[PDB]
Amino acid sequence: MIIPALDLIDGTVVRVVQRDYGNDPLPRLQDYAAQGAGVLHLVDLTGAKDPAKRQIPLIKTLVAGVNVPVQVGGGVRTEEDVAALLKAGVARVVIGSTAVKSPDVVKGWFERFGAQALVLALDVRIDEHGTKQVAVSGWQENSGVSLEQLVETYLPVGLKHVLCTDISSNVSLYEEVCARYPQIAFQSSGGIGDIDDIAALRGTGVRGVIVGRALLEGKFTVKEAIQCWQN
Ligand code: NA
Repeated sequence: MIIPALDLIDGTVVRVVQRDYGNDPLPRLQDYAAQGAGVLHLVDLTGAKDPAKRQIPLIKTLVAGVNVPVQVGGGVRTEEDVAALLKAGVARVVIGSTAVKSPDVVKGWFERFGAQALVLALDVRIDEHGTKQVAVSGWQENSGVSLEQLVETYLPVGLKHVLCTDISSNVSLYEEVCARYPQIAFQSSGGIGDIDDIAALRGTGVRGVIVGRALLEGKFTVKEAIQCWQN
C-alpha cells in the first residue's frame, strides 16, 4: 500500500531535503485517508531532538481524527516511549537508532508489545563492496552491521515490519531484501520524486511505499499514487 507521511516540528508540517508547510496536519491527514490511504506515517522531529517534548497531545489528536492506523517514529529510545505512543492511540511505533544500538533491549520490546506493534526503521548505505550497511543516520558513519545481519537478529522474536531507507539499484536493493525475507513486510522510504518512482517499486516485493515530500509538493495525489500502485 501507499503510506503517506508527514514530518512534524512543534505542530508544523515540514519538508525535509526544512520548509514550513503550515500548521494544518489534521486536515492534511484526513484528506490522505479520504483518498483511500489505509496507513499513515508520522515523524515527530520534536520528540526526536528531545523526548521530554514528545508531541503526545498532537499525536493523540491526529490519531483520533483519522480512521486508519498511524505508525509514529521520532526518538523512540525507551520502553516508556513505546508505551506512551501506544497509549496515545498509535497503531505502530517506529524504532530507529535504538534497534541498532541495543538489540537485546529491543528484542524485549517485541516480546512485550508484539511484532505487530513495532516497525524497525533502518537506514542503509551500499558500501564500496556492495554490502548493505546499516547506519543510524545519514550524517553518521556506518555502524558495522549489515541489513541482513540486523534483520536476522530480530527474526527469532517475530520481526514482521521493516522500513528501509536508502541513504547511499534502489529497486535492486528492495528486490534483494524482499526475496531473502518473504516473511517480512518491507516498506520503502526515500527517492519518490514522481509517479514513475512508485511504478518502479511495484514488482519488487515491497509491501509499503512511504511517500512524503512529493505529496506536499503537489507532484501527484494520494489517489493517483494508489492507482499507480494497484496497477
Ligand atoms: Na516523496
